[PDB]
Amino acid sequence: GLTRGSFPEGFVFGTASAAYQYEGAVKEDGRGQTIWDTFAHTFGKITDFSNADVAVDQYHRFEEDIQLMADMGMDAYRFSIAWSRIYPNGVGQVNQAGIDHYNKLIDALLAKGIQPYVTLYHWDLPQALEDKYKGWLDRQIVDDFAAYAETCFREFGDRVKHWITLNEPHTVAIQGYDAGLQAPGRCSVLLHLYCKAGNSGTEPYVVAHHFILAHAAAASIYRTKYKATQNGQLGIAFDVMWFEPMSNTTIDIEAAKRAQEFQLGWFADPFFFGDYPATMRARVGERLPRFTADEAAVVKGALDFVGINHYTTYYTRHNNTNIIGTLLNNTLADTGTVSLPFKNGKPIGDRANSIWLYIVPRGMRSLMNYVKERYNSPPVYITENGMDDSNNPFISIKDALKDSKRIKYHNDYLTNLAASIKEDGCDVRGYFAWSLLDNWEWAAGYSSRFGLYFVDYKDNLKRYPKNSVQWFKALLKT
Ligand SMILES: CCCCCCCCS[C@@H]1O[C@H](CO)[C@@H](O)[C@H](O)[C@H]1O
Repeated sequence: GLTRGSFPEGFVFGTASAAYQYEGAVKEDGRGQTIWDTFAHTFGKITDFSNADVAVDQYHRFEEDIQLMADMGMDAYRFSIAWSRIYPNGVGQVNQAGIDHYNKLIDALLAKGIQPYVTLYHWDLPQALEDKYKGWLDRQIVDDFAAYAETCFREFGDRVKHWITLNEPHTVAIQGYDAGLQAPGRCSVLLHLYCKAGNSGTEPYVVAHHFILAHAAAASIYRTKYKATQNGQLGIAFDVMWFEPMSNTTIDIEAAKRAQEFQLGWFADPFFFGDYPATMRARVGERLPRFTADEAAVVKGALDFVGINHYTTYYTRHNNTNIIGTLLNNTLADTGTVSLPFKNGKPIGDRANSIWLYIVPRGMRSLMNYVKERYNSPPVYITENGMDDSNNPFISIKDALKDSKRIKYHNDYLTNLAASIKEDGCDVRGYFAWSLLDNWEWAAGYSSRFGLYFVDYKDNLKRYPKNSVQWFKALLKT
């Protein structure tokens, strides 16, 4: 089947992780509290009552884990820097122990020939910024993020050449501020009674605006002060479901395109064209912030590459409604669409463990072509792709390792990826599996197993290779 030869010369293969999901050591070496420490320690927020205080303890076990990557022949590792290990209070006194830790990790990776692809922000805002000004809701976050980013460029950018400023700003905006299902857990209480505060109709657009400005601010610093000498690149990882029309009719075809504009375009149109999608301006109206001319000029062009986190594809239909006033405004209603993995009662594909994750390999190819055509063939990295098993206490570890479904998932998505590059002309530069190890899946806690390696939570976090480890090792052989 697939080999390295199925992909362009120099194509980069890796696994991906995130600090809060992997590291543990939440109180160690000066680390500041984050909005996810607060959220994980709040009743009702995590489905299995768990937390990531220890997680899979990668803070102490990264060398063991790096050898696991090297065992497969991985080229690269995507990981995040916990902001609160560098500035425990978000701004102010740098925490030297945080710098020293990430230097050891970066050096250990490079010692093994594995390139670091580093995410600056993977959701773990210092609680001090949430406390001071409600974090992403305030324009101050722009300057504060840019300063944190600058410290990372200054400390690590002699060795780190691939930066992802933000991970999934769309997920954060919607899950954090419309549904209130992720930190800081804000929403319109009239829509979801579990929330303490928020406004599903307004806050997501404010947060998204600030994310875009925050990236632009970091990128401006990078280009002006670091890029010439360091010779690296900056991008973002966008969460992107592919959307197929629920019917092959012009109304639903327009609906699927619209749902795409509201998901990827919300962020990517500003970065390529200097403004939000016209459909968002039309439908969200005054609730959607406006860029100034000077802001547009710093935002347009601020990506060196587009990271795509892609798992699944849904059907999308047009939706007509007649909302009962401002009170019930929400992002989904604003799109004028509804998207579901079901058509005429039939699911779009087999499903992984996650209730949202449908297995639809063709959507990888369809998305790569959409990005090519809409954005004039920018460089793309698949910054996340993978699937999860359940955490099943009724089966042996040995049986837990037989992840044949995961193998078929990667095989089929990568086959479609290879085709988009070779047949379709898409400029895809690399691919990162979610994830290296089983880990703490946010509000799903330890109920979801995404790892190439199985982690025994009952035996001091012992790592065992699932069948997919051998499969990747064989794929990556030279
Ligand atoms: C891509 C569109 C799918 C929509 C919503 C689900 C978003 C996935 S969150 C994303 O993927 C991993 C696996 O879920 C997380 O654990 C990572 O930390 C995070 O980066």
